[PDB]
Amino acid sequence: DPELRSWRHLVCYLCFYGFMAQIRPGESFITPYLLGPDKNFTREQVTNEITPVLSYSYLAVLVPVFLLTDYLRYTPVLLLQGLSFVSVWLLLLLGHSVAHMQLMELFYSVTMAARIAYSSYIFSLVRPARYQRVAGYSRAAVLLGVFTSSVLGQLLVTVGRVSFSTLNYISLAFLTFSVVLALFLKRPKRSLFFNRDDRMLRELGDSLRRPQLRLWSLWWVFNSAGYYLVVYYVHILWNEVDPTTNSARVYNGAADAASTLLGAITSFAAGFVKIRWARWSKLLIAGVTATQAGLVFLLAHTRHPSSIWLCYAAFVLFRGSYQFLVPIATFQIASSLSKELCALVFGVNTFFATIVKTIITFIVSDVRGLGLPVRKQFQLYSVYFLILSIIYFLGAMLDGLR
Ligand SMILES: Nc1ncnc2c1ncn2[C@@H]1O[C@@H]2COP(=O)(O)O[C@H]3[C@@H](O)[C@H](n4cnc5c(N)ncnc54)O[C@@H]3COP(=O)(O)O[C@H]2[C@H]1O
Ligand SMILES: Nc1ncnc2c1ncn2[C@@H]1O[C@@H]2COP(=O)(O)O[C@H]3[C@@H](O)[C@H](n4cnc5c(N)ncnc54)O[C@@H]3COP(=O)(O)O[C@H]2[C@H]1O
Repeated sequence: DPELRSWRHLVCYLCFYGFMAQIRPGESFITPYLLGPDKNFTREQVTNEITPVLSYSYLAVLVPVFLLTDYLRYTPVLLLQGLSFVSVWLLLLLGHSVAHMQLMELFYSVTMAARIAYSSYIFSLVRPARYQRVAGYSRAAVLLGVFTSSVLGQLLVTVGRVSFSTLNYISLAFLTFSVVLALFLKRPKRSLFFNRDDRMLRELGDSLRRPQLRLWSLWWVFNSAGYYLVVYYVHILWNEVDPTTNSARVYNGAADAASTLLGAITSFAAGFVKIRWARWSKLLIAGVTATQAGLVFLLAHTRHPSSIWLCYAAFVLFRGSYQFLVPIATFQIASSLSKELCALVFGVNTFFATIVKTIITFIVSDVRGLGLPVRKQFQLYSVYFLILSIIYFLGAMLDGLR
């Protein structure tokens, strides 16, 4: 039966690749592996030389991987994302120098640029009458797969007492299997821009006059340029708060699973907020950004190794508060946008957020710029979120006055 094969062999394989491609158990523990006894990097060498090229190359590969995903019909970039995740874990386990780890974060930004591959693959594959059910099953498989990767990464180092190098070998076994699964993915017969089955500047300029598309895209290019700077460097900060060498009380996987679990809760709890709290939208940003300005300052202030579990809660609540706004951000941006225009508005919001993130990494974090340590960067990121929270708060009172 063609309808029965379309669910028992294609949707069940879409969700299985959506589950298995997220399984990287040693992904939360990359930075304790770099700063551990195995690779033996200095904390001033990961913060200022290895991690700022995670933002440099992400600016370099965002425009190619956005165009090569639509031109190659979304499957070989899903194969390239698996083949770049292998090259990350190969350079983790075979590279010893800093240029190998700057090449490791080069390929890690190709995987970050190809996160747009899988969610836009389900759109061009599935018929639009059955798309929202398959995409609902597919996003519920990458949500379970991201959560159970960090749980499996946490249960091996803590319950199993597995070393970090043996964890990255288990993570290589789950990643070459994700390359094999990406070869058997059904290629879609259409795409969004270059391969269409069978104006956009006119539809953009009309929708650019919307008060919520201009507000929440200016949130996207400044708050996500500061959200993605904390999540690059909070694993270097936890190696300054509690610089342990146990590899069993590291707990970076439980903080990346609780930020997925709570982040899915606030993502779901923001579904009732996308339409109701839509006019009070500059005050809703300013309430969350000031919460993000205090949680980053709480990360920047905590220095005792006994208080490391305050730094885990100050990051789960940080990612849980950012994931309260995305739901509201993507709804108000993509409310009256065409789907071909929605992929380009989010394609330039993610690009201009990378433009800002490249500016702040070169000034604050890079050794060719200033080269601040990771505790002094987080004081600068806290004052970045504070002078951003008062801009939307003054905007909530300038428009609240009228
Ligand atoms: N409309 C929405 N409703 C509820 N939650 C939302 C949401 N949009 C984003 N989130 C949450 O924000 C996180 C990062 O979003 P970002 O768009 O910057 O980076 C995204 C984006 O580049 C891409 N992506 C996700 N969904 C997409 C979609 N429907 N269409 C195109 N690209 C998508 O994957 C990355 C991470 O997605 P992931 O969900 O694992 O992680 C997402 C998700 O948990
Ligand atoms: N992180 C992201 N990066 C770039 N673009 C993004 C994005 N998240 C959503 N978009 C785009 O915004 C459109 C409307 O988002 P909405 O949140 O209202 O309704 C969304 C949202 O509730 C949900 N959703 C989308 N991405 C999600 C994610 N990463 N995690 C959980 N739910 C997601 O699917 C619904 C329709 O998605 P669809 O693609 O057909 O249409 C989506 C999608 O193309």
